[PDB]
Amino acid sequence: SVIEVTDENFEQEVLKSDKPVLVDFWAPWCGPCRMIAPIIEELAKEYEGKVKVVKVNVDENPNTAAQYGIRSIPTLLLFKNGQVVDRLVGAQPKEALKERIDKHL
Ligand code: NA
Repeated sequence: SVIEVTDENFEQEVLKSDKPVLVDFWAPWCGPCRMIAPIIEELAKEYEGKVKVVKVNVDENPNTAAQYGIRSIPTLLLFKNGQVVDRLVGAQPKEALKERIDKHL
């Protein structure tokens, strides 16, 4: 359910999306990232039609990571209309994530 996005297609997939986009910045070495991965996948299902959910591997896409100030992972960015409207740093429980996301729908 969760599209993997890279430096190459970030602009098209995230910035030019027709709906808000939740972007999960992660890497294989990150323990907490692996913890939230299934949460993100399940949230993609719940928000089908309302929010697009994508993941970006920061090891493979350091440029996008640097451009958006991703100084630590996990970090979730919520984009709307091509701009960051929320930044969620560190692991957070499903309900806290939903309330933050809901606020922007
Ligand atoms: Na973090």
